[PDB]
Amino acid sequence: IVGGYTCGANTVPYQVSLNSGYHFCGGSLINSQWVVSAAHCYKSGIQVRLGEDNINVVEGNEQFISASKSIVHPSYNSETYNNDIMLIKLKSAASLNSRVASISLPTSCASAGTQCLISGWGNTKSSGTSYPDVLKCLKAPILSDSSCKSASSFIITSNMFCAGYLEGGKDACQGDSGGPVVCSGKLQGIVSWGSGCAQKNKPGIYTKVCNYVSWIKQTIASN
Ligand SMILES: CC(C)(C)OC[C@@H](NS(=O)(=O)Cc1ccccc1)C(=O)NCC(=O)NCc1ccc(C(=N)N)cc1
Ligand SMILES: [Ca+2]
Repeated sequence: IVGGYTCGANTVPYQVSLNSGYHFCGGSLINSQWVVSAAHCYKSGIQVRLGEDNINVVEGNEQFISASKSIVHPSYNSETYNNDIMLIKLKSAASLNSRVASISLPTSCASAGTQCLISGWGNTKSSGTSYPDVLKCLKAPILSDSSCKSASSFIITSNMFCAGYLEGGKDACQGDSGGPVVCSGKLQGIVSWGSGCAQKNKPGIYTKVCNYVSWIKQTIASN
């Protein structure tokens, strides 16, 4: 997260870190057994880490749980990142508490201008690299597709939205991949892609979660 702030320990209790020897992606706890992340975060040997603040120190509120199944969306396109969403089933149920909590899925999509909270342990610099050990947060509005497309020249599919600031300075970044965009208490976005970080006219692009709720529900019912 570039141009954000230190969240405070366990203030984003649905935020998970995916670990394969090191933190490599975020994710969001959606019930005691399931995490939503980005399809581009898929790999074998994922351990889900819940209740994290400092990812390098055991502070006492963590739960580390192996993935039993990973399910990349059937239509994920790794060339364009269309349908950039994956479900991870935990080997055992998380013990839900004030620091390890689920976030609700949307009933309806969010409109342009809606303010959201984006979080993660990704790079905090627009130029060069520094990786924070504690969770960082950013407030950002959803942008209209038309303003986003005209400013950036990006192709925005129906399954993507832009959020952030066209003036630059505030954005998600590498290492925030898979993490939540929460708006009015609903998981509306997943950190997906962009061009650099926090650059003028290059806002962040997010998987449009509301389009996937039927898939998520059916998948959970059958797995
Ligand atoms: C067109 C597509 C195949 C999707 O790839 C575009 C690619 N853009 S990039 O400019 O390579 C992403 C990047 C940004 C900073 C350092 C290194 C890489 C990209 O974003 N690749 C995936 C990726 O790196 N995702 C992480 C990410 C998270 C947030 C942001 C952001 N909001 N600015 C950008 C990339
Ligand atoms: Ca920790």
